[PDB]
Amino acid sequence: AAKDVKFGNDARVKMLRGVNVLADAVKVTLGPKGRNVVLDKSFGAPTITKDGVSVAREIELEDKFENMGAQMVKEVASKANDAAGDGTTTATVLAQAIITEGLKAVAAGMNPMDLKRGIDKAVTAAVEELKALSVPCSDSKAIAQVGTISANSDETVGKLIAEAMDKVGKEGVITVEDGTGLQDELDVVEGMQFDRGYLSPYFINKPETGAVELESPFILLADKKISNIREMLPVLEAVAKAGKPLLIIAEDVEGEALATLVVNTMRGIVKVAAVKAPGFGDRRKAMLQDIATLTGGTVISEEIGMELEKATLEDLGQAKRVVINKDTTTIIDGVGEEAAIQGRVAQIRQQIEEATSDYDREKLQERVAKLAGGVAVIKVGAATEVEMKEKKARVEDALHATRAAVEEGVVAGGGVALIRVASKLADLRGQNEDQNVGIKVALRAMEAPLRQIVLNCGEEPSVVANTVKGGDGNYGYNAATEEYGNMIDMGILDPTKVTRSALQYAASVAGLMITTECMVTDLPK
Amino acid sequence: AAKDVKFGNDARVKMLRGVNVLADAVKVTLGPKGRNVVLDKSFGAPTITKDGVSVAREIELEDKFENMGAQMVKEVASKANDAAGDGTTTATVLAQAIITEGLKAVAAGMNPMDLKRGIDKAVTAAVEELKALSVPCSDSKAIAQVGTISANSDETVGKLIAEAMDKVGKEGVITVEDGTGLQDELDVVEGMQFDRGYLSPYFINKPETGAVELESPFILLADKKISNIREMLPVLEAVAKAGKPLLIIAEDVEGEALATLVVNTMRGIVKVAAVKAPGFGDRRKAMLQDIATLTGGTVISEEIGMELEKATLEDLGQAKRVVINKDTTTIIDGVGEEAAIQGRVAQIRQQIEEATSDYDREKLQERVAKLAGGVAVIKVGAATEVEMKEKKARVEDALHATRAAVEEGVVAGGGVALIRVASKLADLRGQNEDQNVGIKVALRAMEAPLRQIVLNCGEEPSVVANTVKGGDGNYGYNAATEEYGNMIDMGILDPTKVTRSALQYAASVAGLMITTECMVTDLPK
Amino acid sequence: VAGGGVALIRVASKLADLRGQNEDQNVGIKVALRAMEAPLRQIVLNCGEEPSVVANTVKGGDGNYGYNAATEEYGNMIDMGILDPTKVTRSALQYAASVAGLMITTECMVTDL
Amino acid sequence: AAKDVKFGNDARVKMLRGVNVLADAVKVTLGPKGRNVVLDKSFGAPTITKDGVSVAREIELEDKFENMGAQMVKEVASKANDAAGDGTTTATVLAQAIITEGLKAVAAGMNPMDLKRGIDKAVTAAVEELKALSVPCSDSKAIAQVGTISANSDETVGKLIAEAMDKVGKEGVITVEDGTGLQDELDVVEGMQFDRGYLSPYFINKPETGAVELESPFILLADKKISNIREMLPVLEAVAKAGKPLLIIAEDVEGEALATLVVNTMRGIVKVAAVKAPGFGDRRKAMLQDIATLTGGTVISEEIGMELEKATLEDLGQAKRVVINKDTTTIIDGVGEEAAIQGRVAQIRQQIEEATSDYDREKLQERVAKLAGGVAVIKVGAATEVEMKEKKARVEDALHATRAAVEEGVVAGGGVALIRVASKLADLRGQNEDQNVGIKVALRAMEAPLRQIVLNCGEEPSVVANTVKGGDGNYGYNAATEEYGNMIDMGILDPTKVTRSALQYAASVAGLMITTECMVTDL
Ligand SMILES: Nc1ncnc2c1ncn2[C@@H]1O[C@H](COP(=O)(O)OP(=O)(O)O)[C@@H](O)[C@H]1O
Ligand SMILES: Nc1ncnc2c1ncn2[C@@H]1O[C@H](COP(=O)(O)OP(=O)(O)O)[C@@H](O)[C@H]1O
Ligand SMILES: Nc1ncnc2c1ncn2[C@@H]1O[C@H](COP(=O)(O)OP(=O)(O)O)[C@@H](O)[C@H]1O
Ligand SMILES: Nc1ncnc2c1ncn2[C@@H]1O[C@H](COP(=O)(O)OP(=O)(O)O)[C@@H](O)[C@H]1O
Ligand code: BEF
Ligand SMILES: [K+]
Ligand SMILES: [K+]
Ligand SMILES: [K+]
Ligand SMILES: [Mg+2]
Ligand SMILES: [Mg+2]
Ligand SMILES: [Mg+2]
Repeated sequence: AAKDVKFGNDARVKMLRGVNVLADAVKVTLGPKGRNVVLDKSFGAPTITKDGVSVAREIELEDKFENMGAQMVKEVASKANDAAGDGTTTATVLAQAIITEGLKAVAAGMNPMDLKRGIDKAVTAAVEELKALSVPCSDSKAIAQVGTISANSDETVGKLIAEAMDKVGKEGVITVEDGTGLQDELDVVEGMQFDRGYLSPYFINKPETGAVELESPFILLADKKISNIREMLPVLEAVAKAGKPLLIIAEDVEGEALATLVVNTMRGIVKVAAVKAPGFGDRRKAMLQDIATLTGGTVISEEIGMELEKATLEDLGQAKRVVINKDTTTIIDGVGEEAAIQGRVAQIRQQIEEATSDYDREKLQERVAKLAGGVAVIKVGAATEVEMKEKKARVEDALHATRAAVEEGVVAGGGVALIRVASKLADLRGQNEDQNVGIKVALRAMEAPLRQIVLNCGEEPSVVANTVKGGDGNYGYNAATEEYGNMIDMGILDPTKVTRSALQYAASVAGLMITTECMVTDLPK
Repeated sequence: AAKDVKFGNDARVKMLRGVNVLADAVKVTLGPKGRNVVLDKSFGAPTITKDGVSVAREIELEDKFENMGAQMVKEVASKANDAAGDGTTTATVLAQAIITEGLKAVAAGMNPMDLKRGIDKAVTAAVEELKALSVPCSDSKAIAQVGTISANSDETVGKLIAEAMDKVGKEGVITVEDGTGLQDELDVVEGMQFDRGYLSPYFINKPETGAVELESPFILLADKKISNIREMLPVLEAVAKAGKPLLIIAEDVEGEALATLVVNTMRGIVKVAAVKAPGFGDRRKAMLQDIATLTGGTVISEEIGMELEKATLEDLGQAKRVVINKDTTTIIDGVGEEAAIQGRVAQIRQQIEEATSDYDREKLQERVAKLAGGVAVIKVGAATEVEMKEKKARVEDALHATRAAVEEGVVAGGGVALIRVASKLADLRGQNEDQNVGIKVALRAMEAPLRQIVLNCGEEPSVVANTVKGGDGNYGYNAATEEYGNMIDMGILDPTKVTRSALQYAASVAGLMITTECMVTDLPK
Repeated sequence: VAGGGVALIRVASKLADLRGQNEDQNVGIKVALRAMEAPLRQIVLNCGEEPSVVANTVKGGDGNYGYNAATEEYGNMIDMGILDPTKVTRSALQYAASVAGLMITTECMVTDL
Repeated sequence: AAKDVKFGNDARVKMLRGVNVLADAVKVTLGPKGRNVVLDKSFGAPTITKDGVSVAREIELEDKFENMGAQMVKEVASKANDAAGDGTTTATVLAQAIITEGLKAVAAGMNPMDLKRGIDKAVTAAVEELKALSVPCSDSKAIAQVGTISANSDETVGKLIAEAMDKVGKEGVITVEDGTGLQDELDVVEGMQFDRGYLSPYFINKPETGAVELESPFILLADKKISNIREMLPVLEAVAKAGKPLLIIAEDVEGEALATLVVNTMRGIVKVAAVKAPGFGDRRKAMLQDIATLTGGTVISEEIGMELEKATLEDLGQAKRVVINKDTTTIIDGVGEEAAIQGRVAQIRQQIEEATSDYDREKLQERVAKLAGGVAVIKVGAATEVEMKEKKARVEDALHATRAAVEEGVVAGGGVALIRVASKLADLRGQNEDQNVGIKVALRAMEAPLRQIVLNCGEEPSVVANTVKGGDGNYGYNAATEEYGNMIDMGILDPTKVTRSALQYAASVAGLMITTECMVTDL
């Protein structure tokens, strides 16, 4: 297909226009006074969303060159959506700032390669500076505060997240489901998580998060390897007959053939997914049998004389709801044998003392933890479907932010941390003046998140930024009450991880695009 | 497909215009002098309707941005209907009012999020105040008044419903059926209600409520679980030879596969529905045995030595009509034998004494209620087809409205309640000036229902409002006669639930819409 | 008065607490007060200095403290003598207001084709 | 009339485009081996012309906004050519080179004011370097060469100018008139010169040259600060009988009465001008009397006892022609008591020995030179009237350029100077990146002229330019010969004023455009 080709500043200006369109879409949402975007999910009702990644995904433009600019920047938001969710809007604002300042410096005739190189140097230093700046976040009050802030200053979500994490243990898995009614509810149920996920992306389902989930799924518990569809046909047959979803757990699968089988058979009949078996060897079988009682199944295994040709609708376990991603699976709640589940808990913990050898004790204490910890499930209460989805997305941000906080600690929120590290890096220099100007471009872009936060308030961004820069330590601006003070005392906390991630990804994508000299795209016909 | 993007006031005006188009369509219908709307239908005869849900669900606009506004405000209306089945128009009017006044306040530069927050605070206070204001409804005459006022001041319909519930009891199930002719008819028949809906939306029949209903169905009576459609092929053959639908009552249905395959193989040759067995465990068996006798069928179980393929057309129960919704199935009647009904009544009635223990007597009294009580059925007599549907809609509204008035009592109708509660909340305040202005926006909207009702009269809305405002308690305006007086003496009684429902959903949706800066929609091509 | 629109921004900052009988009047008051800053910020913008920073510094510094666009230095407006006759400021303001009110209330315009 | 109005980049792009069309038209012609430009004349065959002033003059574009861009540079270029006799297209080329990069930088988003400052900064430095580089044009050889360059390598013109300045001195006054048909000639006459202009502007000549000049001027000389100007009425009546102008040289003049009468009643049949005499006191007296004798008249005052009420047409002086402008007066040729004028010249030479005050020693040593052969009159000739006017115009241009040269010395031509100073300033830097680009824009443009000169030759501009920069001093590329060498030894030498003026005006326009925020034009 014939290509259009543009060069130099004619290309770069079109790229920057498209970047701006995307950034303007996303950035309005930033901070406590940022306000929602309506996305026409034209298959249904439009969705109100404040999540910057959800906005970015939809944005894509008619002009092929402006579209190319947009589609590059969307990467930063998507990557930032990984690495614990929160930080997508700040990542996009940073990206825009670096691009804009970089392209000005390129118009001044600087070597864009050296500008990129300088940007990368500054950013690496900033990461280390944040690393040192970070303060551990252990107390429940800090956790709660982080939850509220990521919840868009919603105190209730902070309370629930803190109580849930403190009830299930810092490591326990928490999941969020649509509201049974107007009130949010917290409760705990006998589930477990394990570190294996779906074996093909074609299993991806409704959520854009790269996840698949199943309601009332059957649960296969295979010790065999799936060398070909000849192993699976009896199992698929039984499940298809049962007309209810299936989770395949197997030691190995030639996933390409399975995907072809999925396209042919599972066009519109039954939802099915496959995952790698847990652990290995004895650990594998232990988890397999653990799931079997948790689900009410049996261990399909040739050592028991059972075979996939023999697997009945009851050797297949069952689950009430299951959520799976490309790397991890969680049973939200099993059918299970309650009394037998708890009895096994006692038995496995007993094996901790028998198997006193360090790593067998380790494997046993892992078992009791993944079993007895259960799962806490937050119910997101809201009167309306629109409010349902909106509140749910904010609760999800809270969980991911809180996970990150307990991982990597916290830093002054409101954009203060970035400006602080920026101020500490003022002495940094590169090999040559091009790199030096690149470093300054990066250090200047770091102001952007604060300036945008205040601008959403409709305050004078430069005034506030100047004041904050004139302060020291956690001195910052409270955008929700227009009071300067110690962000920590106000509890305006950001997880170090999210701020780090946003900066790194923005820097990488931004530095690359600055290097563009030419674009080739389909001719607009 | 390329997205259009709009920002700030350019988006909000488009949103508000769409909202106005929908609201103006719907609001005409409000109150006793409110007009009918004529809805185009592809099939043929346009449907005259007064139901605000019916109108809202068709409104859909060509310009993508006003379309987004309309598809959103449609949700409040349908949520209102689902929550209580009545009060859709008042919900919409409120919603539109809130949106209009909120967007005004946003144009004053107030923070949209604080406006939303303020509105929700006012609405929480107003809901609790309505609850305190509410008065229980128990007297048959009050019940009738509610029905008439819901029926568009149709004395006859409210009288009928009052007699019906006083006969069948307030908790028995009442159903509305197409008239035999000009006379309305009420009769009692040995119908049955059990709390299991359609297991798959594939069953959804033609009616716009999205329900599956079958004329003269056979009633499958399998307490055994199915395994796949393969079980039913010879039965489905016999049913095709009869040429009538079949209700598949089964303990479990492979609906994901089985329903799909039933649809694909039948393609309308035979209508088939699948429903869960009533209750669980022994309940399923004893209850299913009961319904068999009432329908004159046999339980397909080893207790009879019967199997799914073995069921003759005569083993299958026979009903004149069966109605299935998303959560409830009711057998309108069974052929059975009235002598057999009485004999069963005696045997189980006696057996109550043998099983007097708390929860056993509970289930047994459930069983007599759901057996002796019978089904009340209202035949909506109307001279012509369009009048048929229009009147049946009104009677359905009356039944929902009346069944809600016994739940939560009644309040001063005609919009008095809202005004009254609004006036009492005048002293409510928020954390800041923006929330204060949001509270005032909410309280001001509360008037809107009365004003619209008055305007439909062509009377002077502000004058009526000020007079009602100046009055106290149930003092109100009688739109049907243009007399001020004690609304309760007149009986213009609104169920508290509808009012509460309308307000909450109105506020919930409207609150989000204030906070919009940006819209993303497919580019108009 | 202190020239360079200092006078206007000064009085505007002093009246910030003013408000009227209803939200509509309040918006009207806020619109008027925002305008009074406009001249200064313009003057600055022409210089290509940061209008917001200058404005905030002037609002901070009491009385005749202001920005001299000829010299790019803050100081006492009077001492340098960038000083407007009060009449000029007053007149400008009132007349400006007049037009504003006039066009707000107008409903109909008539012209040749 | 309803006007198109547009702002910001909408303005920038249109001017840039318009400026570009101009420059590309002109620049090709820059230097001696310029490219031809076929200028259509509707009458007939087009004028193939290598002369860029003519091209530029003739370029006028159809889009109103684009026309702005062209006319701006034209005007500013023209002014450059007025400040000094050369540099129309050089100022143009520079203009383009600055503007283009400036507007690009502005479009990218740098602060327009900061670029302005940075350009201004680099320009000021370059002017200082030019001043240092200048060498005086002391030698008639240099003078001759100067004329050549300003004459498009017309050796003859340079010869004529140099001959004139030898006859009258560098500070003497040369003048040019239509001559003896085929043959050009030079001769000298007893004119006069002094650095005083008109006391009121309304005297301006019929043409818009801004001077006033008078044919057969009568001359009145009085050491009086006349106020009521009552006594002059008989003089006006006598002069109106003669029908010829009168010049009044005074201590002060009541212009609010003379100029009034000169505007109203003297509807063209007579013209008058009024000027201060130079110096003061006994200097002014001696100046007045000597100018009178040259003009064949007498000093007139009540102290003389014979006044404007009595002064005959012969008490007043006379001249064949006189020129007056806002800053200077020159009597072309007094009628004079020629024999008594030389006698007085000798007497004034004696008076050099009679003075003792140095301000009067000055008055004498100047006026003796200013009297002795005070004016030379170039006569232009050609085989046709069209060549006649062509050659006359070029002569005048060369004259002006030569004047500038002796004022401010000369520099290595061919853009050697510019490139030289540009290389010297490469270390300059500004306050911030915006000003830095401004400097780099300015410094890059100074190269442009040279490169253009070379590129018209169709040599490789960059090799040449780099060789020049790698050389030292006046080393440069002689485009008429492709030889490298010392520019001055070739005498391919620009007057410094040309270079300075060209540059500064270039920068000036560039600045205006960079800060141009809005433009208003008819539809
Ligand atoms: N009350 C507050 N005052 C100042 N800044 C805040 C406040 N609440 C949140 N923020 C800041 O706004 C950002 C959080 O808003 P959010 O829309 O979640 O951005 P992101 O999507 O990038 O996480 C963080 O930079 C946080 O520091
Ligand atoms: N006779 C009456 N006088 C005043 N108001 C009335 C009268 N009858 C009904 N109304 C009011 O009209 C509204 C019901 O109109 P309806 O079309 O059913 O709207 P909705 O669909 O919201 O119930 C209620 O507020 C009710 O109180
Ligand atoms: N040197 C200066 N620095 C700052 N402001 C100045 C200076 N000189 C004049 N002004 C201000 O410029 C404004 C008027 O600008 P001007 O272009 O003259 O418009 P106007 O013709 O309406 O006065 C006045 O407020 C005056 O005080
Ligand atoms: N023989 C030559 N070699 C190189 N440069 C020359 C030569 N003759 C003239 N120049 C240069 O040409 C430039 C002037 O070109 P010209 O066409 O006269 O433009 P303008 O008259 O508009 O200034 C001057 O820089 C001058 O030194
Ligand atoms: F970037 Be966010 F907090 F969704
Ligand atoms: K956001
Ligand atoms: K209605
Ligand atoms: K030339
Ligand atoms: Mg967040
Ligand atoms: Mg109703
Ligand atoms: Mg020349």
